[PDB]
Amino acid sequence: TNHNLHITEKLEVLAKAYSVQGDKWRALGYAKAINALKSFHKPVTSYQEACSIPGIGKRMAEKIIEILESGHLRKLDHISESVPVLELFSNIWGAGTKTAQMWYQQGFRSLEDIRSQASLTTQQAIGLKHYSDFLERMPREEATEIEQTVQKAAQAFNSGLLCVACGSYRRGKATCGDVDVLITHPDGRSHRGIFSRLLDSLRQEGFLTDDLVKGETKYLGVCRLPGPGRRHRRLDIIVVPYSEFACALLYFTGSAHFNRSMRALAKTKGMSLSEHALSTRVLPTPTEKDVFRLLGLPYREPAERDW
DNA sequence: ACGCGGCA
DNA sequence: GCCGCGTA
Ligand SMILES: [Cl-]
Ligand code: NA
Repeated sequence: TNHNLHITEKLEVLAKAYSVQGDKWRALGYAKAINALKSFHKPVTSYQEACSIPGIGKRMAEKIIEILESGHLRKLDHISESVPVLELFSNIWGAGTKTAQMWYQQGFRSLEDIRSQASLTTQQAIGLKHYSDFLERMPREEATEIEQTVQKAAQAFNSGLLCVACGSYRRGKATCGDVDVLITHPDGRSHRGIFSRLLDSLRQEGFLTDDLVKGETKYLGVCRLPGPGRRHRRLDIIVVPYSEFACALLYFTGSAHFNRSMRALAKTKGMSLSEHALSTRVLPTPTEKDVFRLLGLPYREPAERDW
């Protein structure tokens, strides 16, 4: 339980503003401190203990000691007027901060403005068409139906395939922003070929409505369950050889903050961690537990990675 | 890391 | 062919 909601509320505001403004790493820094605040065992009540928490130095320790002494944050009044429109535009999938600054400085202010005068990549037109659906999280039971759809379409090509939905679904959340389905085969062999066929099969059945990125082993697209009343949902499908299954599981389960900290830890031990492998030369990792072992870390259930 | 898409 | 952008 967050004992410091008194301030994290105020700070996610600034964090989000820097984010849509394209100050990636300022926002990163703030996000990292917020997470420390959420998890610190008690409410913080002094400047000595501010800087105590890793992730808070001078500039951050202040705003905590300002909100505590003042009940407010001065910089929140000095937040650019454009920020809400920047957030609107970068909530379009395929449009980032640089694209949203452009459309802003071209004079656009509304989504109708974008549908009218703005030039859009294919992905951004899909993103804008599904704007509202894509900001809506799905119950995890809908995610299950999406996983099962992919799993059954795949298992008809080969029954031995492992298919696992990752993300916050795997971390136990009651709602999910999107679905990532990870596929492998234990025989180390049969994962080859079926990616093309499976996407067709799913396209042929009307399950896939829109393609966003067609990679060789990784697909990003849009799906919708059968029948009426349903929303388009972001779906990724990833096919991996069996020896990469553990690192793939760990990466696509996340969370993203958890992935960043693990990569950092791996770096401080002469290693690097990707969705593919734990490396120096690839260190074999048959299960997620082994990745944890090598980094000198206690295993952590998916629900415990929900950083 | 890597698809996407501009490059008049 | 290159390289910025966006997302993962
Ligand atoms: Cl989005
Ligand atoms: Na976006």
